[PDB]
Amino acid sequence: TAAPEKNPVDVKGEGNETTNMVITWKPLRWMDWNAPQVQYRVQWRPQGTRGPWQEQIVSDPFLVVSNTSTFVPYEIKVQAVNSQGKGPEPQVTIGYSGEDYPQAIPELEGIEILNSSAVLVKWRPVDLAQVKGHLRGYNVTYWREGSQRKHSKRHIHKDHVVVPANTTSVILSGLRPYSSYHLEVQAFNGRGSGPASEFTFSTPEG
Ligand SMILES: *[C@@H]1O[C@H](CO)[C@@H](O)[C@H](O)[C@H]1NC(C)=O
Ligand SMILES: *[C@@H]1O[C@H](CO)[C@@H](O)[C@H](O)[C@H]1NC(C)=O
Ligand SMILES: *[C@@H]1O[C@H](CO)[C@@H](O)[C@H](O)[C@H]1NC(C)=O
Ligand SMILES: *[C@@H]1O[C@H](CO)[C@@H](O)[C@H](O)[C@H]1NC(C)=O
Ligand SMILES: *[C@@H]1O[C@H](CO)[C@@H](O)[C@H](O)[C@H]1NC(C)=O
Repeated sequence: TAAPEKNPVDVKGEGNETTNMVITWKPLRWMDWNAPQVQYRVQWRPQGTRGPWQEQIVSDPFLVVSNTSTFVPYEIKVQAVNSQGKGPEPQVTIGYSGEDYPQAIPELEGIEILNSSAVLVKWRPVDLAQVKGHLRGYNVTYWREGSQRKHSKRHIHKDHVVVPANTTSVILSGLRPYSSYHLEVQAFNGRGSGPASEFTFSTPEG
């Protein structure tokens, strides 16, 4: 019997609620314990504030951190410990509290009319500090004038395009010539989508 051989890997820090941050790691292989029982030394503090480290020694491979702010980064260290001592100093990982709906509305750059049937919608990248999460993509919902209206579960179908978070334009084809479209653009993360910006445009006679 001796100190633990290695510290855990696969440290992660992600909450399911904007008031918590679940921390997790990979339980150590028993060959790495060097004793018949092993605990995990878990130190954490926000990144930015850098006060004292909060600390807690639990035996399960996870620790629920509560009473947090919405989506804020924490420094995280996990260190195996037993009767004989501690493992090497842990390596520092970063992890965030829960995600929340986005505050950023997307600002227009220009809407370029290509055909009687296609248009290139170009918005600006959103301020990440307003996303309150990991920016996952952008959400572009467009619909036609809407003249007929005889159905419900699927009336005047509002089509939409999903693009990654690092493309700041999209082409929208398949349009009807000489029509009026509305248009909404949203950022989204894991939680949800932010408020939509509103725009209209018109297709040529074709
Ligand atoms: C969040 O995850 C923890 C497990 O770490 C669980 O106990 C809790 O019930 C979860 N809450 C929600 C709302 O999913
Ligand atoms: C909860 O968190 C706030 C800061 O986020 C802190 O000021 C307050 O004292 C905390 N309370 C407890 C019981 O941890
Ligand atoms: C409409 O414009 C798009 C631009 O991407 C192009 O793919 C398509 O060929 C055009 N259609 C016609 C009929 O010009
Ligand atoms: C916005 O995207 C979300 C998920 O990405 C989903 O509710 C939907 O596809 C989009 N919104 C609309 C109104 O289509
Ligand atoms: C999008 O770009 C940012 C920085 O510009 C980057 O950190 C992020 O990982 C990118 N998204 C994906 C899915 O790789």
